[PDB]
Amino acid sequence: MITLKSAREIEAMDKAGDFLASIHIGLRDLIKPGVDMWEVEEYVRRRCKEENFLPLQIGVDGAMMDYPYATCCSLNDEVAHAFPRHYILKDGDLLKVDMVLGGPIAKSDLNVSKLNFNNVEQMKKYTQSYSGGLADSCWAYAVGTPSEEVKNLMDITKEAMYKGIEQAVVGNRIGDIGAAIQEYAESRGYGVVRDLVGEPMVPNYGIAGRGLRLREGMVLTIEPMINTGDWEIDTDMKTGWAHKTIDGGLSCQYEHQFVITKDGPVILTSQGEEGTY
Amino acid sequence: MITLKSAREIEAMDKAGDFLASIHIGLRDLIKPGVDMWEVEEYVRRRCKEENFLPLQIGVDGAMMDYPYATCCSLNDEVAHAFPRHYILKDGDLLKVDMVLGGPIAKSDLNVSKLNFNNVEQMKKYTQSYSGGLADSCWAYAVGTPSEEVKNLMDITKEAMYKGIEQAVVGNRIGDIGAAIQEYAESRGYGVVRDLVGHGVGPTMHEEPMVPNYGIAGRGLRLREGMVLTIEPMINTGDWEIDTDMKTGWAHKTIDGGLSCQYEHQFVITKDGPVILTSQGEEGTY
Repeated sequence: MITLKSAREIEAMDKAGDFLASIHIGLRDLIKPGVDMWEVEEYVRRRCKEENFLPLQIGVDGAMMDYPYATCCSLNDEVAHAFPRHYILKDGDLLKVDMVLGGPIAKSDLNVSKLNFNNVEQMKKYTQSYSGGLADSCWAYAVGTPSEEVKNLMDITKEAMYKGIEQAVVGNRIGDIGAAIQEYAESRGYGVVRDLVGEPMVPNYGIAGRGLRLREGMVLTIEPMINTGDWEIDTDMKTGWAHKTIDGGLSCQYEHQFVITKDGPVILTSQGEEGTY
Repeated sequence: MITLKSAREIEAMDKAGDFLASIHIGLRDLIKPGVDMWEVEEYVRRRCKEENFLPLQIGVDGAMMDYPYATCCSLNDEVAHAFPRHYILKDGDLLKVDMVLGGPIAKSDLNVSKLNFNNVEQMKKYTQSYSGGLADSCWAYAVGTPSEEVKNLMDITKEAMYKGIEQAVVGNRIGDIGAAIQEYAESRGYGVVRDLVGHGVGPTMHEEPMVPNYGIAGRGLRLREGMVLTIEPMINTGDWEIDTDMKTGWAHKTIDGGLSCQYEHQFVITKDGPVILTSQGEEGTY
């Protein structure tokens, strides 16, 4: 939804962005060679129960089925929306952890959840009835030590993302972002995903000076999906969720949420110093 | 903005779409071989004056320059946002006419405006101010008798769009629409454009939502009753890649020199299904 947010709904979000940010920070100490990808789900699982946040990915619809996990764990050639699973990570692996968390909410009647060991394992929609403030935010991680293949892939996806941001300046068109993102990644061989066309969201591609003019108070998210070479994407036939690349290439993806603001864009989902993680 | 609406707010658009449709029908007679394309503008200009309807595309902001015309007269291998101009229409040319018009609007000083002469050649930005309700809708035209290559191009886009509409039923997602649009055209090795959704087409516009003509059958807003959306497939023979004019910064053109075509409607998400707000007949027939 495009219509602007009042400063409290903004504040709301930075605090969920605070939280989100911290899971990502806990994750560094955990995404390593030999560990069961599944520890990722459990960590967010665990940390949601401790500080009373909702994993709002649990219960969302699908042609096939609703989304079972709190987390999406897209590994390597998996682009996005893959599941977390029993899998021992490897040195060299590239792993992406998207999630959307809502809170922090207190506790009370059949309205305000205590939210502990209700069965995160099962198909309850307190979730689709929204938890006030939230944040999607995917962040990528090289498990162990990465090929140059990877290191490079990741840097571009990253700077690409932050270059989009750079253009998120008041009095300017969304066109000017996707444009920017497009150019950067695309001017190095890397192909950008289009088939997912990314609460509102900006696409990673477009003709510059050719979109919605940006206002103060809009909160947007930038979610670059870049591939080695080629950009076409599958949709898991069996679950209608996971997306792998088509040419076998790798895909990376970084993602924040910001506010348009005289003085320029301001990030809510920041894990500290930008470009240093 | 991608929210819901009012009930009379819906109304305004149908009434504002009643008018744009009428133009489009008017044009059927107009668009013959031997006719100067510029007529399409002057005509539209003309009818915009006779009822108070502002042509909102004039003054919409842009880089190299603001859009200066009531219409876009895209032509053959031009896919979108090309100017009307003096071109004398060869038999077999494929011409796509896009417009945005707001109103109708009553008259006078500080209570609703008069519109005979603003000089429609000026820096006339009343246009950039919610000018009541309105309607965007491109439509495609064959000048004279159209090749087989063209006949199909026009027919496949026309249908693909209506196939999109079919999906716009309360409780589907936007994905479902764009997917099925994508599929239909792509199944005859037609190309579908992606490089521009102006995501929300605030280009040649102000604010209104835009479903994209490609996607996955999940990845978008589940669509509730009361949403009003436009839909507009640019299709190409062959390549979906697109120019953008360097001199003026508007006109988009197929990369390989193929032909492109575009149709467009808007509609409300009612609970009978979707009710098309910009109709100029019974559907499939025009």
